[PDB]
Amino acid sequence: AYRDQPLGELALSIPRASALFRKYDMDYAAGGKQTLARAAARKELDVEVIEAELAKLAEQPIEKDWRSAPLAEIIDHIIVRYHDRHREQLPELILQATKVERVHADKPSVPKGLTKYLTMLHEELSSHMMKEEQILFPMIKQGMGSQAMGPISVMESLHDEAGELLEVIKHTTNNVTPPPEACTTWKAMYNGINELIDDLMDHISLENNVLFPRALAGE
Ligand SMILES: [Cl-]
Ligand SMILES: [Mn+2]
Ligand SMILES: [Mn+2]
Ligand SMILES: [O]
Repeated sequence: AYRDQPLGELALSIPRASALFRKYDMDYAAGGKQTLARAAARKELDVEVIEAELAKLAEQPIEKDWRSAPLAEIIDHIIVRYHDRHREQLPELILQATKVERVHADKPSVPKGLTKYLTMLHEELSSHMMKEEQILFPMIKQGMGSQAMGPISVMESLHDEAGELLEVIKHTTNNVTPPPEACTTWKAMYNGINELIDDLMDHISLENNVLFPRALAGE
């Protein structure tokens, strides 16, 4: 039964299961070791319904399965698909949020504090991604991953802090749902936020659930 499998393994094996877990606000990225059963119980969800939704998704194999891919290919993919994108996405969202918080300051639904939280995420993620690209990822490419417990534990602590920031961003934005009086800039910014959350969760998932454990295992 899918409920007895870890969230991370389900997300990495079933196409769009990541999107299903995002719908249910289950942390498959930094909390990807927990079983679906445990995650669903904490959130008081009907786990049979979720198993049926996963079964329908699992009719196809995942288009690209990273679980057994070479660690160097995973690293190069992370840098181009996630690190480079975050470095473009977040400055753009910071400026959009600034504009929304000023233009709609008088409105009740305006996401006050959003700029602040995006800025914190950008600063913390920027420094973090530089340390991966300059220290940890080269160490893994050199074959020293089995010696990386310390560095990986530091990176995984930052992942938890990034997850905390994501929760604050989601709360500030009514789970990234714009109000009815949202103009196009506001709505477009929320689409960008959802894209950032989707990407960052898949990115952390690939590191926590594939790259880091396999590196430590000597692969
Ligand atoms: Cl969860
Ligand atoms: Mn990374
Ligand atoms: Mn990372
Ligand atoms: O990251």
